[PDB]
Amino acid sequence: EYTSKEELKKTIHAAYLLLDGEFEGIDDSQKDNRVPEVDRTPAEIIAYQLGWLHLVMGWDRDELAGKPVIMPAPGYKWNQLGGLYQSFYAAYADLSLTELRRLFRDTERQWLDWIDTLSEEDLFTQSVRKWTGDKPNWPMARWIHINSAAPFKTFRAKIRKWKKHQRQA
Repeated sequence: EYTSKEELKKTIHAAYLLLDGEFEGIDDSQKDNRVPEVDRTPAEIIAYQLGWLHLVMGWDRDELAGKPVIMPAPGYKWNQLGGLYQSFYAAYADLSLTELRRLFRDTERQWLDWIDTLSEEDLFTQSVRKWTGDKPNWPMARWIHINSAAPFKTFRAKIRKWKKHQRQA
């Protein structure tokens, strides 16, 4: 849980910067290189974030604009996450690693900008939005956490492990 919008933004941005910082020294040519120890490539690691950040911002933007929201995505049910992730990877597969990092930087800024428009009540009380559902402990802030602060930390571990196994067992 978070104490405030301020702490939420701080935590997200710190984790973003540590994640992106790991990509320094990874060559564009290495973006699709897979090692058995890590389930994702460097390209997939960023494309995964792009996919979820845009999806979640989309839910909120669409709901407020009067576009009914289908979650998680129009052609993917919650039981089809595997396919959803592949659609993320496919959508960004053409971008260089450098281009991916620039898109991720702009997208994380969009994310913080969107959060800045939310009141503390919007963030931390349930049933303000329809898309967050009505379950206790799942207000906007939780959905935001599990799609930014949390995966930015998890996927930082992933890219660090990928880098390790470029050099050693």
